[PDB]
Amino acid sequence: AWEMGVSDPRKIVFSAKIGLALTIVALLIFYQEPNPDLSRYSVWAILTVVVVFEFTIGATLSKGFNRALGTLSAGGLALGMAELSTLFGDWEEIFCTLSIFCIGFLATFMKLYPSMKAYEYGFRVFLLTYCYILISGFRTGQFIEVAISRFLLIALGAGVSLGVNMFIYPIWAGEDLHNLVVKNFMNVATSLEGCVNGYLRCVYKGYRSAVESTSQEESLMSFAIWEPPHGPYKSFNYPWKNYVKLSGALKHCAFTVMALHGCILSEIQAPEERRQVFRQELQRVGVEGAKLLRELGEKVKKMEKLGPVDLLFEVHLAAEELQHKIDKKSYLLVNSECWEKTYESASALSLATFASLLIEFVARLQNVVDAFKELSQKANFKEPE
Amino acid sequence: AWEMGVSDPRKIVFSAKIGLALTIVALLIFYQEPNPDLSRYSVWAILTVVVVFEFTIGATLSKGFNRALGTLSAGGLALGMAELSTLFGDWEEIFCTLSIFCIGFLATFMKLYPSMKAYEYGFRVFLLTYCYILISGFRTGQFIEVAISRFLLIALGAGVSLGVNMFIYPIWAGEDLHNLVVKNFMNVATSLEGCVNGYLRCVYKGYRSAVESTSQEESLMSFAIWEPPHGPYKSFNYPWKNYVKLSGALKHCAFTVMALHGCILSEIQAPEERRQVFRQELQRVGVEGAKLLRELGEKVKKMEKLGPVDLLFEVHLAAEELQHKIDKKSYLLVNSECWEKTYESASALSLATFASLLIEFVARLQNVVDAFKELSQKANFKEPE
Ligand SMILES: CCCCCCCCCCCCCCCCCCC(=O)O[C@H](COC(=O)CCCCCCCCCCCCCCCCC)COP(=O)(O)O[C@H]1[C@H](O)[C@@H](O)[C@@H](OP(=O)(O)O)[C@@H](O)[C@H]1O
Ligand SMILES: CCCCCCCCCCCCCCCC(=O)O
Ligand SMILES: CCCCCCCCCCCCCCCC(=O)O
Repeated sequence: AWEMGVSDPRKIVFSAKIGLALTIVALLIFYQEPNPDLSRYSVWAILTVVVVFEFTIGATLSKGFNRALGTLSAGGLALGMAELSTLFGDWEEIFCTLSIFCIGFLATFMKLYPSMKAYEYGFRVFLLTYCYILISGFRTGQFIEVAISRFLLIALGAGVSLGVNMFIYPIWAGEDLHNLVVKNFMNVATSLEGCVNGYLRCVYKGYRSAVESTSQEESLMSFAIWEPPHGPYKSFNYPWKNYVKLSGALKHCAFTVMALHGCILSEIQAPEERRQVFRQELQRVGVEGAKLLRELGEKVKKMEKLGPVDLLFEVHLAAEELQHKIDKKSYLLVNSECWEKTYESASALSLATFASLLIEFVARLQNVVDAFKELSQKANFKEPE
Repeated sequence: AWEMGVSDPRKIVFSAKIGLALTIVALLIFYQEPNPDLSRYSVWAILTVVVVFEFTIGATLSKGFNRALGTLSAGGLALGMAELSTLFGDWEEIFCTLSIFCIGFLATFMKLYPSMKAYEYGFRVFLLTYCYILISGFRTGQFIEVAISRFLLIALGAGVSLGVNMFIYPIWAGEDLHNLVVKNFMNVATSLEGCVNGYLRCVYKGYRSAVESTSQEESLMSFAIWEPPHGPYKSFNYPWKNYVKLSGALKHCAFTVMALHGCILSEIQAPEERRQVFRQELQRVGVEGAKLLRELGEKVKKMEKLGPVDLLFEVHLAAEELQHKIDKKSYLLVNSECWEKTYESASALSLATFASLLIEFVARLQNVVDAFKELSQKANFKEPE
């Protein structure tokens, strides 16, 4: 509560902004000219305020657009059907209930398509609007004024919500994707160091977050294309997709770290005295990889180009040293007596797996640098000092 | 559309059930005994059906409970504050709009906790009810008479929805958990066979679904605790948690299959002619593993206990034969000339990784059998024919 608000003060301004918009609309309702008609449906502007206030600008715009589409299409259909029903003078309510059944069937079937799972909020407003408009206009006609009057209040509430959200300490979604990339870049290096240290002893959140955030970064990329230029991101079509390409290149590397972590939890393990022979070569690779990943993260954070010096020299040298060391002592991994128990042989063979997975990670490192170079070319990154 | 319906005929009955409930409510609203007030709020009963109709019984029962909690607490608070406001006679609107501000702030702050992410639908009902009751009773008193009528309409709509859902071809969430476990059991075996065949060539959906459905198996289990006894599951407290334990035991095995699939996409790979030496031993393990997993899935499906014979004899024998074969021809994995380039050495060493991962999978198989035995003990499974 108090602790969570203290740690993140972004969540205490949003609640106050929502309260401020609600207070504004409440005052505008309470202090108004005594017009008898609207006081029976003036409660709609505050429900619109409650329903259309979202955390980010891009989400607000995109979901308001979808809700408006649904409302307007449902209203058009309801008006058309109500106009048509008059022909069947003897059976008007029968026709209305038969239209309600069919529309409810169709609207419920079309929302169960798996590819429309993220738009379930826009299929509810369609059915609500159709049913409300059809049932509320049956008596005494009055179909076309039970729509304009209740749509103008919705417009007013949406305008108030948009103004308050957009003109007072706004939160953007592109700066959230920009920060998420940097966080993943640091988590992966922490995980790698932890795994190597744990194996060499006499880790999970990092690669888990680096391998389980594809949908978060895609929702964030779908919210960031609605927002206008601001701050450092001065351009009409900012390439938000190259960030996702870099994230995928990094996740491909994180898979190997996940396999290395799985190596520790294995039922079959190698003796300690055999592990201790390769300590320094195994540790140097992890040190160099962590340094490279942190350097790439810092360069991404400040929007800077790569320098002239090669970044993969040291880790490649360490990997070649590791290969030479493995070649020199390969007689500890296999047994030559049987050349032409089983648990001991499996334990002896289980160390080559760890070494080969480390070498595979080092080999995979280069796609990330290629993707970073492409992204820094697409967006105008500053020349390094 | 039509293809989706023909593939899955369960989605054509849900859509007709919703339509039928809507039609019933519409008929009751269109053929009602003339009433002065009730006729102006009849529409409140046809939107409840839209809002509370869910795919499964338990979800409908868990979410209606929470929605009722939110609505009742909001109504109580609104009535209390309306009674309280009378003391400040000079400034009534100011007090009302200040309590609106405070309630909006607190309700927005309490829903941003990370542990209340799945209950966002109940924090909206609270604010909507509070604001509606406060704003609708300001003129002409009438605070305790605008609640009972609309809550009777809400109750009627919810009752119609519940009756239609529970008395016409219901869908249960425990038969969905029970089906999901069997599906994972078959997907994993298909993935394993595909991976082995692909590596020996001269796989993704299986382990992907077996490793990414933990939340589905927890949501279905939280829905299935509300449902009364029915069909084969005759008991007051059915052990739905042993299914989750078995699923986790299977996921621990699926991790190594994912690693084996990853070994195929590596940058460093071994020559084909050297792989071909171990073909039969590599294929026998996959065949036996697939057969065992399919046997376990079939026995889970029919709710039957394991027989007296040991199910892990053949796979253990195949693993031992593979280990002997590797021990006999170990000189193709290392190079002894250097005993005291790197690309070819890494390629040669990359095959021991595959063999060791296969042996680790065989080693991990036994916890799944332990979990199955425990589950078949906890629930009364039929003795084998
Ligand atoms: C012949 C014709 C030819 C064509 C010509 C053109 C003619 C077309 C004319 C078009 C005019 C049509 C306008 C018709 C007005 C009728 C609207 C009725 C309606 O919209 O229906 C009810 C109504 O309710 C009420 O009281 C009012 C509540 C307000 C609704 C606002 C919804 C959003 C509107 C669209 C988007 C706006 C923004 C657009 C951008 C604009 C920028 C300026 C909906 O309710 P709701 O959305 O608030 O839903 C609740 C639910 O009620 C809870 O219970 C919760 O439940 P839970 O999920 O459990 O938390 C949640 O679900 C929660 O969403
Ligand atoms: C806009 C006015 C109509 C609103 C209709 C949707 C209201 C959603 C609230 C659901 C409350 C469900 C309470 C269950 C009642 C019960 O049977 O005990
Ligand atoms: C937008 C409309 C939301 C639905 C709110 C309709 C009112 C239903 C809830 C009123 C229940 C009030 C009961 C309070 C009795 C008490 O606990 O003292």
